[PDB]
Amino acid sequence: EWWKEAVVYQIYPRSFYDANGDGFGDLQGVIQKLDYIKNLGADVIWLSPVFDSPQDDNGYDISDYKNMYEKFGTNEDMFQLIDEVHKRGMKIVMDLVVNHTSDEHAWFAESRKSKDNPYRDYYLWKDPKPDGSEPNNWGSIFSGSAWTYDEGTGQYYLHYFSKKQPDLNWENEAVRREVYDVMRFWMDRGVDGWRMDVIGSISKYTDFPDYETRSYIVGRYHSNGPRLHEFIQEMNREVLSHYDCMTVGEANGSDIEEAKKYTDASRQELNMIFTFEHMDIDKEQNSPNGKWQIKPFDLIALKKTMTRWQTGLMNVGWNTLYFENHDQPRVISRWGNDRKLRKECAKAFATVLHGMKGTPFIYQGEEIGMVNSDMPLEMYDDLEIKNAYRELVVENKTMSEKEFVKAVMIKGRDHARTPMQWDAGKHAGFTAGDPWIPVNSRYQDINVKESLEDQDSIFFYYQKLIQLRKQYKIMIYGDYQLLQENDPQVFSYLREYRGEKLLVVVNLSEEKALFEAPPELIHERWKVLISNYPQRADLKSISLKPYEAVMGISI
Ligand SMILES: O=C[C@H](O)[C@@H](O)[C@H](O)[C@H](O)CO
Repeated sequence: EWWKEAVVYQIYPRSFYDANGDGFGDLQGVIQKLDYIKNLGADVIWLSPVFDSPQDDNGYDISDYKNMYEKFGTNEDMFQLIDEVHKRGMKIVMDLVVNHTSDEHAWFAESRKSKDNPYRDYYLWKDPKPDGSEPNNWGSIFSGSAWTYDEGTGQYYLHYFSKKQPDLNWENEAVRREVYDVMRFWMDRGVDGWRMDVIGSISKYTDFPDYETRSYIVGRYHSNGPRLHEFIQEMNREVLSHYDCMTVGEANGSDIEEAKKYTDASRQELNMIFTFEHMDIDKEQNSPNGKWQIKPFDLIALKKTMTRWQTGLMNVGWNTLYFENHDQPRVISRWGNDRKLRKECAKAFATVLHGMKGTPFIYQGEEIGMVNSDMPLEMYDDLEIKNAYRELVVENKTMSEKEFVKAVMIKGRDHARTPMQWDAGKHAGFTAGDPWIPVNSRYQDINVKESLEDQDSIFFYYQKLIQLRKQYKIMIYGDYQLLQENDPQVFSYLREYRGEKLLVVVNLSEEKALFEAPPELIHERWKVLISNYPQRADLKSISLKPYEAVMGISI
């Protein structure tokens, strides 16, 4: 159960470090930066997908599960990355993307040829409706229909995501055996675990029922299918149980109840899952514009959501802790202050997250306070944006252009994909060539070199938070309790374990705030473990400065 005590660093390798000088982040670049990650303190790295792919969705549309995409390097580089990680006492978690493949996968190239092709059923084909339209009104997460017509066989194929990401048919035993062969291949060669991409979708309602009704709908059939957990349970039986490993599911559509199904140790499925519920706090529940129909940051909602998850898996299953990844913007730009108070705010949000129960995940650049980009709309790369622009702005007109741009500047996935900022030199030292996407214009004041020089840096604050987690077992095994829950500025909570208490008090606003400990904690004595300002250790009453974070342990 080393995975309970781990801190995971997520690398998006095409934007981490270009060792070879082609403007593209590569595996040798990752190897060169292992020392830096270890120095931060993470003991597990999860690497976004580096398998062969036409890059329609930047790695998540795989055309070969057993070879690297050329621009990352070869398999000899990957096996070397694996050995270099293990050498440093670290673990490596690869991204398992098996809800769908690339339409350029060998399997799909055969499958599309005819109905009588051996691979036809590796994927999900349906006849049109009598009037020629799609088998149902299901939409793609990336806009338009979830169904694409093949003139050659007169049938549609299913894709929850891009037209170039046909969904696999998990009902087919051949397809599952194929996936397990892929997992076995890599785990035999030292991969310590998997992050499972949209694992919540692998089971379909095989009757493909319409939604009630404007034109295409994404909803409850797109996840949590009737055989989801059956399949995962088989995966565990056939594979995960043969190795000392770690598993984290990207559980799209997951609520607390579903989380227990995934994570309850007794069910022998997965160790932990990512949820979206705390990420969904700043969108309207059901608008045709989805994630792009944005709501202001609501602290109460954040507290309510995260707390439900802390208490829900408090004594059963296990939580993941994250605010950033390659699918999310920079949390400080999204929900806080990324200018004058950038460091305080980054530290605030870190403290809130790291003081909780579960496994923390640090997204590359989170640890130095990277921010959202001011790049123009035409400079974004993500297919999700271009597709949404076309649907929401051009065709349906459910968002003005100005409104669509505001939304992308807050929530566009590309805010997480501009290259990692290493120093203040050309392309922030990411590359000696021309980067695949431009570096954020603020890199000169926000980078690793300046961070490692400044003792007041966000980097050292993260380093210290990781150190404290290894030193104080209460941070890993304590329970959780929300305090002052109605406070519109302060997020405070308590952890308790074996007679010891850990009090976390974080002001997530730009104004002064007042924390007053509940009556029953008034006569506790505290040792301050960390704070983003200079700090008596007298915590019965704290006048909190803008974005001030305090973590204290009872003595
Ligand atoms: O909007 C977020 C994305 O839909 C993401 O969660 C998918 O996992 C990705 O495209 C890989 O398939």
